[PDB]
Amino acid sequence: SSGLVPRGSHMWIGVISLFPEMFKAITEFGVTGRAVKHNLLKVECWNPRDFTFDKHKTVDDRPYGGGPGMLMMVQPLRDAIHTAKAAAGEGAKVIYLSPQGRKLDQGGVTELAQNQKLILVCGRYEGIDERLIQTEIDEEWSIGDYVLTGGELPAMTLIDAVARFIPGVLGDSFADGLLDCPHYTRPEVLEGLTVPPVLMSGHHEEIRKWRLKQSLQRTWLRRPELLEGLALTDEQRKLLKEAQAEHN
Amino acid sequence: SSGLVPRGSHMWIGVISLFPEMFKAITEFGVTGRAVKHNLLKVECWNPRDFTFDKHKTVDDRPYGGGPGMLMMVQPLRDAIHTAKAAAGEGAKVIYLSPQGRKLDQGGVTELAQNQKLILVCGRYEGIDERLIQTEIDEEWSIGDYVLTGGELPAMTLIDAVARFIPGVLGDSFADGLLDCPHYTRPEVLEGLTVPPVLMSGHHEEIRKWRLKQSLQRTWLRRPELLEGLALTDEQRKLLKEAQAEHN
Ligand SMILES: NCc1cccc(CNc2ccc(C(N)=O)cn2)c1
Ligand SMILES: NCc1cccc(CNc2ccc(C(N)=O)cn2)c1
Repeated sequence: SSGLVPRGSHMWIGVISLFPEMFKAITEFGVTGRAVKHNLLKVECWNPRDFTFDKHKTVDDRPYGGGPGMLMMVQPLRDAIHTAKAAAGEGAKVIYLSPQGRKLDQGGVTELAQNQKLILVCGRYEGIDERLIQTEIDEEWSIGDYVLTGGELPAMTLIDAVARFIPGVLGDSFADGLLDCPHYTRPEVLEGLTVPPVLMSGHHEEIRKWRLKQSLQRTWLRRPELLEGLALTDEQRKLLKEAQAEHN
Repeated sequence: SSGLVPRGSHMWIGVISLFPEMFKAITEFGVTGRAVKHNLLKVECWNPRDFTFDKHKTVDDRPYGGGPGMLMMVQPLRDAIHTAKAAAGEGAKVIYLSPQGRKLDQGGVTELAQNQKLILVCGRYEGIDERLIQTEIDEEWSIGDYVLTGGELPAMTLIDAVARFIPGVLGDSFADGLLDCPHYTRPEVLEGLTVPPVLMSGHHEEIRKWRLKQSLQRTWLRRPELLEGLALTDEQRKLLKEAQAEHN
């Protein structure tokens, strides 16, 4: 690898997936695509299909005890995982994306971002054999309490979220553990709705305090449990009380 | 549209995105790709870039009051939204994916799945002008408490999650509001780990009760707040108590 872009904190992400082409959505486009071109982020995919030996390249298998659904076939998946681990060498944490995993939040994203090397295992069908968790997986993580057709979209969501914390990928993420304040661009009037005059004022301290107050107000109204997680500053306590008094 | 596959509950999803090619990850592959080919799911994209008039096809704009980041330019985004709404005709709910949105969970996925027509607006940069929420957006939803480079991955996560509830897309999603039980496929022994003998027993009622007990045990150990959301059946109360007594 060569180039001029500072990449001390670069991340390597190994991916195990039956649909590696899905990952073009992050490696070919936008901020993540730029990260890849600039060697800040590398996404390398192994497909269990390439580790099959039967004529029809079988990658699913029947669950012991029956059921409607299939599981990922153990041998092709295990061989793909082992190949990824050999490529990564020492220090790679292996993650399985599952609804039974630890719930991802921004704090967890920043913990994951400390790893220089990750391997992300993408389950299809009803998922993977329990014993592969014990033998191959370091951590299970969920992107949220819902079921998807595969772990690819969860894996891409985690890649994108961690990529933002790689220095140089971006040009403020839930600033203060709070929801975003309202923001505005041109025009000054839209369908009779005006930009709050403080944002046109050029008064940097007044704008900062208005934005903080609005963030505290929105977080209180939409997600009050997020405020319970915080030890508010004196300034935040006062702006929230002002917002709550104005609301009432 | 023509074909033989039953599609009474088919869904149309309009998408507003600066990177419509990202959506190939769902429309070209796997279960979602099959849904699209069989006319169960249609994903139609409008790109704000196509609604620009300046020589350089500008789609970002500066925030009033300053800041580090840009917002989506209003005119191209609004025109794209209006074109999607005209294509959808009556009854289309407009969704903006944002961290300040309602938190998606499987119950919310099933509520969203009742809509025959959705429009999903994908924010890039720091997001979109507050007044477009009031004028264009019916509902805001978040896929989870983390920030991504754009609303594309959130949008694709919601499409995939709702697609599973379209009759015919699949061949059991958090069965019972509980985490998955352990499951197993070949071989019978893996790195000295055996398949629980009950799953080889062929006793359908014994297997059902073991799986339910294991689901209740895993949910209790990993996500005990999920049990507080439930009114357990008599059988579930007894299997949980058995699992908790065995654990202690
Ligand atoms: N039986 C459901 C199941 C169990 C493991 C893996 C998958 C694949 N699909 C996924 C994976 C993760 C997530 C998530 N919420 O992170 C959602 N869907 C499915
Ligand atoms: N300033 C952060 C911001 C606000 C709105 C929209 C985006 C775009 N990226 C997103 C959108 C949704 C989600 C989510 N959690 O659903 C995450 N990232 C960003």
